[PDB]
Amino acid sequence: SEYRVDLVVLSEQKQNCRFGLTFHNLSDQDLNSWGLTFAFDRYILPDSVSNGQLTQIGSFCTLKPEGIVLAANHHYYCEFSIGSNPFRYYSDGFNEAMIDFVVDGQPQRAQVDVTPIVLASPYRERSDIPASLTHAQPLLPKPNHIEVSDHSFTFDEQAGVAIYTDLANSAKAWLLEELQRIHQFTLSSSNSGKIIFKSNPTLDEGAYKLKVSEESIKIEAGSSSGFTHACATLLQLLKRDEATKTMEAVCCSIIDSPRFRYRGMMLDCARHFHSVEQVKRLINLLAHYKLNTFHWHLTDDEGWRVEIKSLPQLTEIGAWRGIDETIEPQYTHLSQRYGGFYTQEEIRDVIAFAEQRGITIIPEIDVPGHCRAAIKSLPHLLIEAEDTTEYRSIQHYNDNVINPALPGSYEFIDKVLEEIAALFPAPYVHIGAAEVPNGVWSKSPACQALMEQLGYTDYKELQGHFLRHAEDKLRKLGKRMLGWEEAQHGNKVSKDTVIYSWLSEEAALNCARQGFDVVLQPAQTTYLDMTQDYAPEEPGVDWANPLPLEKAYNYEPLAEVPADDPIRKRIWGIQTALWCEIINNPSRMDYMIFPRLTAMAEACWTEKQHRDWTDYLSRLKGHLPLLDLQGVNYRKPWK
Repeated sequence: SEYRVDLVVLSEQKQNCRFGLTFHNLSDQDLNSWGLTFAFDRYILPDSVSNGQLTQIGSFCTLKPEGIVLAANHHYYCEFSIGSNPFRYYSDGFNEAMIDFVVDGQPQRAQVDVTPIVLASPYRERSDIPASLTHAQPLLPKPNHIEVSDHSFTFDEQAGVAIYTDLANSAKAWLLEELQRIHQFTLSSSNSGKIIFKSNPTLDEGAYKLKVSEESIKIEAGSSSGFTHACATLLQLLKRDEATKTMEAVCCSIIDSPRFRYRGMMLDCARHFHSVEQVKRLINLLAHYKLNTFHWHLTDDEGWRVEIKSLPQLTEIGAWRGIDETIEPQYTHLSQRYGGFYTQEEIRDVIAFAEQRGITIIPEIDVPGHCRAAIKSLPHLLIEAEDTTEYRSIQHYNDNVINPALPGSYEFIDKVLEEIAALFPAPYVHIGAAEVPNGVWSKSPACQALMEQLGYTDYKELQGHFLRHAEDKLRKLGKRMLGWEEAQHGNKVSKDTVIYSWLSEEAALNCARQGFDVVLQPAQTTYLDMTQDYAPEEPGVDWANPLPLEKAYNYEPLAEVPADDPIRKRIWGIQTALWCEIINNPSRMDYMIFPRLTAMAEACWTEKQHRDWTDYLSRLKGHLPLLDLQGVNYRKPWK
């Protein structure tokens, strides 16, 4: 509280915002050779800074004042501008701030209090959730066919679990595990049990049958995944009485199968590191809503989270950022050394944990862009001293793109991919393949040489060169390559590369028609980092737009496509993603993920005909006490 910085919006016009920064020395003694540092997500226009010199590396901004001295009880004021529509949220302000100064002959540092930004144009409107009845069967996702009867089945801890297929072993263990964890309710193996797992080979992958009778529960499935799905439904269907030590399930016949094969969630671990325990906790939660894929975003500009034993610098340098680290801090934790990584022993532990819930893990290694952390960890391999090329990434980096003319770039990727491929049993690896900043490599001697050797005229074609290498390496390693939206354009990758389409549904279907299998993860409606309401106090970002629960539920993928259309074979399925630029703890993560995850699950699992916003809300209301028992800090829809 000695130091405070106030940010105020001064003017908002077409694609321009001007700000007033006022720094207050509230200490009793002067500041000499002082400098201000803060975290800001927007590109500050350098020609707009009015009283100082501002440097910006990603989110990390340092403002050097004009004068060497600011007196005690005095204020320093500086203006800047950005290219932006009006700020709507307080999170659009500075996340954190600090100062550096010299007391006598020694350098010092102090945290600065960041006042919430004074917004000019917050939203007046608010998303409204209607009052809702509690549905008796609070099932998310809603099964594609369920029929109910008046009678119900009551059973105690000695009902016994009978299993007549080795296919149901995994799912059975998980059911018993969760019943213990959540409800403290212990079930045991019994050849003569009332709860029965039975094989039915006529049922397709993921499909199951759940019949509850007055004195038994019978589960039927053709696959291990089907049995898990049935167990997820069962966990939601059960009601426990506290006065007794019993469980109840309404009599019903459930016949159910997944609408899409791929049903995914992606967690950004590069921007902020989340613990193994947090990842495990989330993975288990994903299985409750019958998702089958966890996409682990392990690498980006702001962190490298996966141990590569042959290149230990990637974790030793690249898993940490800070003032005293090589990599500058980003977003939060400006004052300390921030970071973390997953060891390969831990990663194997998470893989096996995921496997027990039917979750496949897909790893992502980002090239050629989004590679700042790698580059700073391996300057000897990855930097070209001679290259003077001036570029800027969409995330305000000028030094974060891999060089396809350096042999060390190929050494690095080959070693990383070898160790990732060996470590991750899923036959897939995601490579990023985001479009590089325009102009990149254009003044690189090594690239200019490679361009003449290759016979290319445009430096953008070097992305394909590097990416075709990565695809072939992965092929020899037994893996199919996955990439983001922009990989499809130019000739960069084969038609074997699975494209994760974020742009739009029509662009995705356009990609399918070119021969690529595609995953649907549109930014307009699947990005859980988006704010959940128009209130300025809501945490999140809104660059795509706000994503209130209703907009999330309205997402009906392939609604206009006919059922007999052959393009449906190109559609692997759907993913929802949590980017973590401003999400650095479990509590916030839960708040942003839930409840919208349940709407995303229903989009991947349930057919549009059984989808209904009113019905969904009743089922969600009935589901909330189960999330309460688990201590999930979801955003309360009824306030």
